[PDB]
Amino acid sequence: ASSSFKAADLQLEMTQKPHKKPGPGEPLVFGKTFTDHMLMVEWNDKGWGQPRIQPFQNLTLHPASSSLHYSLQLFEGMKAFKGKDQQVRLFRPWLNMDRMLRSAMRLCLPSFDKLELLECIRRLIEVDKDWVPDAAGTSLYVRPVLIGNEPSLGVSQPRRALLFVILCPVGAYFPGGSVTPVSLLADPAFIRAWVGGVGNYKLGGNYGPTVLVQQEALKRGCEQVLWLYGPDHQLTEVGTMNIFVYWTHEDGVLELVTPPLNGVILPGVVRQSLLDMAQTWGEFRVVERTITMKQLLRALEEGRVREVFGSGTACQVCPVHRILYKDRNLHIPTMENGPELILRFQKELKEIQYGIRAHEWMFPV
Amino acid sequence: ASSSFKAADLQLEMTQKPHKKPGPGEPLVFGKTFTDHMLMVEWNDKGWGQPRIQPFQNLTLHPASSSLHYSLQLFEGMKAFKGKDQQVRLFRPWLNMDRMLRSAMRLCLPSFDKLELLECIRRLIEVDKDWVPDAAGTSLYVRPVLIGNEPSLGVSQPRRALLFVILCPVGAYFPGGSVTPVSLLADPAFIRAWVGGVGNYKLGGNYGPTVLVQQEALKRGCEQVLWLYGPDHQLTEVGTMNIFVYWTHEDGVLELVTPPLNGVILPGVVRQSLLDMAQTWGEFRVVERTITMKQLLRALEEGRVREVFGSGTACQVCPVHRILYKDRNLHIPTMENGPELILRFQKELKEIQYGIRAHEWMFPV
Ligand SMILES: Cc1ncc(COP(=O)(O)O)c(CN)c1O
Ligand SMILES: Cc1ncc(COP(=O)(O)O)c(CN)c1O
Ligand SMILES: CC(C)C(=O)C(=O)O
Repeated sequence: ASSSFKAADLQLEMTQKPHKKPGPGEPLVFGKTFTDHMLMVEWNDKGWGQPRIQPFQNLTLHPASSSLHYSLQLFEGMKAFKGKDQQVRLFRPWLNMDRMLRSAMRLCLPSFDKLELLECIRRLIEVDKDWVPDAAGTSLYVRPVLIGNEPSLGVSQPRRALLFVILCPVGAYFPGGSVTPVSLLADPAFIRAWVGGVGNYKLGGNYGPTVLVQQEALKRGCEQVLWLYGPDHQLTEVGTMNIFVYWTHEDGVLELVTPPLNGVILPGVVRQSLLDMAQTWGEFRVVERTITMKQLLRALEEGRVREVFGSGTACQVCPVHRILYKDRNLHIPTMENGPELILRFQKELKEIQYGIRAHEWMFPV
Repeated sequence: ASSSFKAADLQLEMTQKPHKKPGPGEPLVFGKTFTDHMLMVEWNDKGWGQPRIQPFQNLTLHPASSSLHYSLQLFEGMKAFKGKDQQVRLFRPWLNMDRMLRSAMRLCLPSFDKLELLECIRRLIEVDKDWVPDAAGTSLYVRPVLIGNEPSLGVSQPRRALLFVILCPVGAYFPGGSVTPVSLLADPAFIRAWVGGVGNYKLGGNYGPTVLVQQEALKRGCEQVLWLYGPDHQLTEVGTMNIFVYWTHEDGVLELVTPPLNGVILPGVVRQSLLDMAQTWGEFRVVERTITMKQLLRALEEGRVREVFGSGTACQVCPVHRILYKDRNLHIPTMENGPELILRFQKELKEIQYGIRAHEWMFPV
C-alpha cells in the first residue's frame, strides 16, 4: 500500500473530569470500564487527518455509515502490563499491528504505518498510565478499531474511514491469581468460519454470529465453544482463543500440537508465542497439524492426553477439563497433570510481561 | 399493549431545515441522497422507548458500542412505489418484516412487533411522501436498521439496542427503459456464506467481505459476482440478487429453477414473488433445486438455456449475458431469447407495483 498519518499529532486535549479508578479487589468486569482518554484519526479524500488524543467521548456517525450497514469494521486486542517500578510495557504489539493491517486490506480500508500507530498508542497509554493497574495478574486492555464511514448505501470501498483506540483496565482473569479450567461445547452444527472465508482476520463480522452459540453453550452447561470444522470434525479454536493439545502422539512421541494457519483460524499472538517458547526449549516435538475429534477420543481412551488449553490475550493459557461432544461429556485430565506445561507457560509469560526478565518481546511504556 | 414500541409515535419532530429535492437535473444515484426525516426507536433494560420521527441527523454512539466491535447489526431493503393516481404503496413489506425479525433473533437483538414497525414506517413515508418520485421505474428505497449498542467490550447479548429507518429516492435501474444485461465473475476462490452459517440473514457482516471481491470482478471486466459454493461449484446468489435459470433441463422438460433455501442464500422477496407468479401461471415447471456450473456448462452447449437473471429489490429482474468462469467467458443467450420470461415478469411486477392492477401484495401509503 501507500503511506500517511504521523508522530507529531494534532495535540492532546486532557479531561476535565478524570473518572474515579476501580478500587482494590472489587471492580471491573472486563470491557465495562474505560479510561479518561482515547485516540482518534480520520481518513478521507484528503487522506489521513492528524492523530488526536481526546477525552473519552461518543462517536458521531452518519446514519448510512458503511460501518453499520456492511460491517466495514475490524479491531485489535492487546495488553500493556505495569510491574511496580511502575514501568508499563506492551506485549509484542507489532504482531497486532501486522494483523490489523492485514484485516484492513481485506476490507479495503485505508492502509497506515504500523510504527506510527504504535507510537500513537504509546502516547495514549502514557497519558492514562495510572489506569494501568499493578496488582497481580491485572493489566490494561488496548482496543484499536478501524471502521468504514462513507455516508452511502452502496456496498463499496469507503472514501472515508475512522481509526480509534480506547482502553480498559482489567482485573486478573483468574480470581485472586488462581487458575481454573473451563468446559467446552463441541457441536458440529456450529460453524464459525469456512476455507476461503475471513476467519483469519479480526473482523467484527466474525463475532456477532457467535453470540447465540455461546448462549447455547451456557444452556447446555458449558462455558465456551470449541468450534469444529469439516465432516472430519477438526478442532479449530475455542471461543476467542486458539487451542492446544499436549499428548503422546500416535507414534509414541510426546508433542505440543495446535491447528495450522490454514485460513480458518485467527493467528493468535499468544499462540505464536507459546509455539516460539516451546520450540526454543527443545524438549519435545512442537508442531502445527490438524487435530480431529476422532483422534482426541482415541488418545483419551489410551491415556495419552496430558493437557488441553486455549490461548488468548484475555486468558493467556486456559486449561480445559471437559468437552461436551455429541451429548457425551469427555473428561480432560488437564488438571490431574499439573497442569505442568500450562503452569510453566504462565510463569514464563508472567516473568516476561511484568519486566522481571528482559526480553525483546516487550515494548516500553 | 406489548414489549414492543407502538405507533404511539413520540410525536414527530418536523424538520427546520428541509433538504433540496433532487433537482431537475435528474441525477438519482442509489443510496446517496436522503430524505428529510428518519425513524428512531431505542431499546434498553426498561425495554423499547417511544418511536420517533425526527429530522435526518447523525447517530451518537459510545466508542465501545457493540454495533461497531462485533457487528451486532442487521438491515432491510424495500421499496415504496408511487402510481400515476399518485398513491404510494409498499411492495410486500410483511416479508421484509418477517426477515428482519429473523435476523434480529439470530443476533440476540430485541424482538419487536412487525405490524407496529410497518405502521411506523408507513407514517415515516407519509411525512416524506413528497420525496417519492413518480417518473418511470423510480421509487423510494426504505432502509430499516437494527444495531446492538452496549457500551461494553464483552462479546455478549446487548442490553441496549437502536432501531432506525432512513429513506432514499431512487432513479430507474439505469435510465433507459430497456433492460441492459450484466456480466458476472464466477470464481470459486471467494466464499460468501456456508452451510450452518448466516447467509440466510440480512446481516451487515455478510457484506463487508464482498467489497474486495466486487473490486476484483471489475478489475476482471465483470460487473457483479456470481457466488459459487462447494467442490461442486453450485451457483448460490449473484451479488445482491438471487439467481434464476430458465432452460430445458436434463430430462428435456422446460423449467425455471433457482437455488433452494438451504441456509446459504438470502430468501429474497422478489425471488419468492417470481416463484409465486410462475407457479400461478402453471405454464411450465417451477422448482427450487441445486444448480451446478457443470450443469450450466453442459446446458449452454446442449443449447438448452433460454434466460438467466438475478432478482432483487434494486434490480427486480436483471438479465445476464456473460459469466466468466475459469478464464472461460460463457456467453449467455438471454437477450437473444428476447428476455421473453424476464419481460413478462417485469411487465407483471410494474402493473402490480404502480397500482394499475389491484393486488394483495401491495400495502397502501
Ligand atoms: C477467534 C479468535 N481466535 C484466537 C484468538 C487469540 O488471539 P490473541 O492471542 O492474539 O489474543 C482470539 C482473540 N483475539 C480470537 O478472537
Ligand atoms: C445477498 C442478497 N441476496 C438476495 C437479495 C435479494 O433480496 P430482495 O429480493 O428481498 O431484495 C439481496 C438484496 N436484499 C441480497 O443482498
Ligand atoms: C447495494 C444494496 C442493494 C445492498 O447492500 C443490499 O440490498 O443488500
